[PDB]
Amino acid sequence: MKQYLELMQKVLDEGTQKNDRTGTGTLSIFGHQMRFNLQDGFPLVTTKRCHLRSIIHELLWFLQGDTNIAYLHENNVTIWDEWADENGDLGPVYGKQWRAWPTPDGRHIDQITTVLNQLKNDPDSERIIVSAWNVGELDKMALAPCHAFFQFYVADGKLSCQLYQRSCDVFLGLPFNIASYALLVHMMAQQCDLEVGDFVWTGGDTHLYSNHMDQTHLQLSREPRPLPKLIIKRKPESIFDYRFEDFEIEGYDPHPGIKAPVAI
Amino acid sequence: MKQYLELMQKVLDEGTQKNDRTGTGTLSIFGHQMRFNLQDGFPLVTTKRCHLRSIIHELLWFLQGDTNIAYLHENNVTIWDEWADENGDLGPVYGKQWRAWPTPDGRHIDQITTVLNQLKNDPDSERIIVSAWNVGELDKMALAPCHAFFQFYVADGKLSCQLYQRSCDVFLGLPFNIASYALLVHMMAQQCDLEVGDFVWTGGDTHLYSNHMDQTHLQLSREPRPLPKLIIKRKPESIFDYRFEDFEIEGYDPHPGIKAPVAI
Repeated sequence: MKQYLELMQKVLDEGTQKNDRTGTGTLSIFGHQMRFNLQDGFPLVTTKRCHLRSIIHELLWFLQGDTNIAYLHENNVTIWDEWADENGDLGPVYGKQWRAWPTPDGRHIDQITTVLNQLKNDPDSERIIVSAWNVGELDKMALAPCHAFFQFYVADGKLSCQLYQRSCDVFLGLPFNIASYALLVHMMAQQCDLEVGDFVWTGGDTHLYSNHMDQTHLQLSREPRPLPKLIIKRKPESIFDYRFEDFEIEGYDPHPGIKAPVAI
Repeated sequence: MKQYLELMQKVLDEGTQKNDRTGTGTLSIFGHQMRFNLQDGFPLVTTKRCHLRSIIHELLWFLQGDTNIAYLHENNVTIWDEWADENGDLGPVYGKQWRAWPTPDGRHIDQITTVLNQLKNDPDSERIIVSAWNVGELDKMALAPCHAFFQFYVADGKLSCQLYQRSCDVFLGLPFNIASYALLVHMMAQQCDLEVGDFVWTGGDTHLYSNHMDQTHLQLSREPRPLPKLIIKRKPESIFDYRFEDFEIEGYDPHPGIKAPVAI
């Protein structure tokens, strides 16, 4: 996608040499923002092939407030395995905060529903926010939220959304995060009878790994293909009743996939 | 400041007509980002006169974890009065979360100190974050955090910081928020023996009030003056030992102030 390749280039161009926690070197820039008009098309990167499958399951999984990888395993989705404990437990990660942020006073707050209420009964609110940064549980999480914070905005029957992503691997993860949230907004909107607006992506520490250079050049040499079109084949009674099959992407003709090993 | 006037213009140019909670109309855009190189100079808007005084006290006040306006009153600072209850109580706002975010398990987390530790013993971290968005206490706050979330970043002995501001009044508040955080980073940095990097400002719902149009045009017609220079006249033993007098701004020659009444 144009915006993506631009980021790629910029980090190549301005990234400074930081080392990641593993010791693997990065090329990082701090602070970036990019907008995607959802009506323009579904932002799935085409300059390299990407697989929605595991993206969809994960989203559905977050929405259930599940933190164990059982559901993912049932569908043979293993992106969380690397982190899970002996029982498939990840700790109070995403799903948990989204749906049951715990209060000191004994409550479990469901921010997803809160948000839905706001969108329906107060679209003009400046606080339609969902946060996964629960300071008290950080220590129990397998990993701290990367996309830790998001806000919705309504204007002219168009729902928009800004995500704050504190840490980013431009090559491996970005693409996936973009599609994931864009998917969320489509569902959200369907459920509120609003048309999709923009998806704004904001990053903190945005980087490329030193061992992803060729693949970067390689990808940087390709030309973006037209964006595909997401189709929701059905309208559930709630945001929690979506099924893997309600989604279907049409018009996606990406260039070949590109593998990027990682260190350990 | 150049970046500021640009924002101003843009909202004039692209803001769509949203109504605020009071019913006062706004011109709003969603999602904006702007960077200020702190070495370039202290970002206090010059195209209109601004008073640091109350900005400094407030910052010092947040750092103490105080939520009552007594300290502010001692110094005749009344920007919080509009919100305070019969006793000067604001609820678990900013100061409280920064210094004593409460856990469900009975702890009070001091994110300011946590952050300082990270900056000193792990500058490469991608999670040097402070959040004031405590979902559980939102309901007890006089108002929900506007600048709800910030992240620090270290690279080449330069500390940088990104603030996520969910809601913004470009005219009245922005200027003040910019100086406030920039001040924070200077102190933070002094305390860590780092040089100041950038201050990145990210907004969600960014707006101008309909009754601030003339003043906007008025301000938009001025030409930015050179940025002043902040001077910290001393180095305390801690981030909590700063005094109102340690600060001094030099070289500030702003154009005349501009008043902007507000509705109720």
